[PDB]
Amino acid sequence: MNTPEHMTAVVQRYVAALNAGDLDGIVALFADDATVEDPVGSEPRSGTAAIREFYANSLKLPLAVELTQEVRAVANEAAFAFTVSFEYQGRKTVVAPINHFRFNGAGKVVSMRALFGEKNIHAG
Amino acid sequence: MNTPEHMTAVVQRYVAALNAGDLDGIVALFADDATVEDPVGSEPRSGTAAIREFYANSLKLPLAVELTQEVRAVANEAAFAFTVSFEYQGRKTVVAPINHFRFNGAGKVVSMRALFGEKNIHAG
Ligand SMILES: C[C@]12CCc3c(ccc4cc(O)ccc34)[C@@H]1CCC2=O
Repeated sequence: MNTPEHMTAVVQRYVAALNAGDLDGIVALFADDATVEDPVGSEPRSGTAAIREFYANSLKLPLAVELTQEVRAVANEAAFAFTVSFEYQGRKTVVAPINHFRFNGAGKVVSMRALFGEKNIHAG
Repeated sequence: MNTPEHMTAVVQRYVAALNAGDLDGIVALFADDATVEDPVGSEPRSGTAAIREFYANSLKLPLAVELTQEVRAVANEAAFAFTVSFEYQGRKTVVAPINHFRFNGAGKVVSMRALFGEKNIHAG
């Protein structure tokens, strides 16, 4: 089993990598055969190449990312509440999802699902 | 598809029924083939009898439950952050999970998962 300390560390790294625009740092969190379903209900990207391209695209504009509550971490999974903030053509948006990671025995994320809908997207 | 509004309203009803100690009210939100997995990593309870038992056990102590952020809801799924507090023999415990619901086409919950570990529990 993964430790809750390791899984919580991974969540914090993930948030810091997004704030820094650190693409390699984000990708290095995932297993080679991971999948990302973001948002939930959308079609999953799987494998390093699709996931790296997903994140490269998610970084086109500067992001401000905050963890907004403690991480929940048990068995081999973690879930966390956060906000992502960005501005485009002078319009500020704040998206507030809850994401879920499942981790493999080597402590990499094999699965991320990002749960948020239109209700969870707000103005500056 | 379920509307986010209907899922959101169900999360609220769930929370209100736990506060009221209203067992029938909680169990009326689930499909008769629903599963509950709580804690995540434990063995999923399946079907109306096991679901009603899980809840009747939870309700042996009065619970104070409150959502602590907006509900996230999309496709046929919702996730929510909250606290549940209870007290037994002057010892008070506060737990802060993140739960996840999936809903069927009738608008009933077909799966709940409560994600939290020891680090999300505070007893004193
Ligand atoms: C199960 C639960 C989430 C976690 C939880 C509840 C009640 C008592 C608890 C006691 C614990 O030591 C740890 C977790 C819980 C809630 C009752 C309804 C619900 O969703």
